[PDB]
Amino acid sequence: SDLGKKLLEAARAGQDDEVRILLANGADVNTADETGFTPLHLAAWEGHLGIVEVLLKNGADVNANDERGHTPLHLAAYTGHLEIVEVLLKNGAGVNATDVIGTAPLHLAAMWGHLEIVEVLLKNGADVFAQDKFGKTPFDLARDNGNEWIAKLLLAAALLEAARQGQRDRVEKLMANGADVNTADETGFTPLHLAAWEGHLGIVEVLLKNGADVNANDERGHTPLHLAAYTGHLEIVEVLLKNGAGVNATDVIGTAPLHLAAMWGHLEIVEVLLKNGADVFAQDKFGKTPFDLARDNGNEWIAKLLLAAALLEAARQGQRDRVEKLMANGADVNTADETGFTPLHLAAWEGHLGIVEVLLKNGADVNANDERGHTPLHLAAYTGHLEIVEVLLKNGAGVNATDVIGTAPLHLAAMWGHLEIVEVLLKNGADVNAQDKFGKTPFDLAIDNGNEDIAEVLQKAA
Repeated sequence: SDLGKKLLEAARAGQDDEVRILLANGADVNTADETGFTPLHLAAWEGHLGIVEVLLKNGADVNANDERGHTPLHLAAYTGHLEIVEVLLKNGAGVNATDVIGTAPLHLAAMWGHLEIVEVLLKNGADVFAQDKFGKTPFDLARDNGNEWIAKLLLAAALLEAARQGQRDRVEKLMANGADVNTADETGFTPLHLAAWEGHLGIVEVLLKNGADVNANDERGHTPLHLAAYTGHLEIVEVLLKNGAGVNATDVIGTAPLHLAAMWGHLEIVEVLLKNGADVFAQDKFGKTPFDLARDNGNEWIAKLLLAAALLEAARQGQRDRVEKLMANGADVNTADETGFTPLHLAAWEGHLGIVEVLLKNGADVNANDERGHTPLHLAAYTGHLEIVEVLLKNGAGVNATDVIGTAPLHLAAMWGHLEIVEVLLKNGADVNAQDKFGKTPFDLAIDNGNEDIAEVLQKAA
């Protein structure tokens, strides 16, 4: 067609008026020459933006193919016409269309070093892994042609996507070629963020061996450990912790990994976070603790566990207010750690008289035994806390309780030179003749430790 021929050349020559006159005269907007080039092809190749937009407004096929599989987007990517690339994509151009050789627009922008075009193509979903007929990726071409900044950009985008998808072999080869293991997307997520979010234990391990920053923050302050505590990946939480992950990292909302674990019902992850130093008392902007979030979400099994851990620590530490506030929240007064120590055990050992009274006032077991038979009175007699010894005895403490070795409170008081406690125990019915499993009486122990005055008292009482 002569009209079509006139239109093709009018578009190739940048004659904006001629194009409009010819379209008004019925010229086929999608005419093709001997090799399949349409007016939109030629306008994109020659960089005539106005015509590109006119042809599209008149029904030009944005993805028209020449005989070799080139689209208008291929040609704009080749010639470096950023604005035409942007307009073509707006109108539905195939960002990943491949020619007969498997070449995509991203290959061409990387091959010829069009940085801004590479960035726009990636933003529009360009496939960084696309290989042409010869197995070349856009990165390979960038490197082959010495476009080193674009090559690193392609490595970064690839590593972020490979990490998210769990493609170990890809991740390894990307870092072998110099991929930045600590790159980030627009949100601030690093490859480690994405592997932990998606639950790829193998990738997390490989990333960390290659120097991944375990405490990378995103825009909102989220750490990889935050994400693993959110998603519930126990082993990943463990691996992150072993590699220096911060147990109490905080985000803009004030939430720590323990907040996330407790909110999303990850009991095992709460236990691991506690065992690794998680702060049960931390608070977020809304003014809530990990315990508060667990109770609201119906996880009493987690709420109680947080109360248990907090009570033992606060009882040991001597923090009376926390104890009283934890009792008001329903903390188990008789909870025990792995050794069997209750809050009362730990308050007596440390000499925290006030706390002893509170715990007893709230139903604490005055004769609770640890795994070895030590009662709270045993520990008070050991450390020499006269007031605590008297409070315990007043509350029904067993003055002659024997541990697994047959040791009684009087043995310990005599062995460690607490005369005033000896007299108190004797006054409360302590058995001066009790022998431990080695045949030792309190008298005998006082002698072995050079406590003359106590030995004299114990002898007369016999």
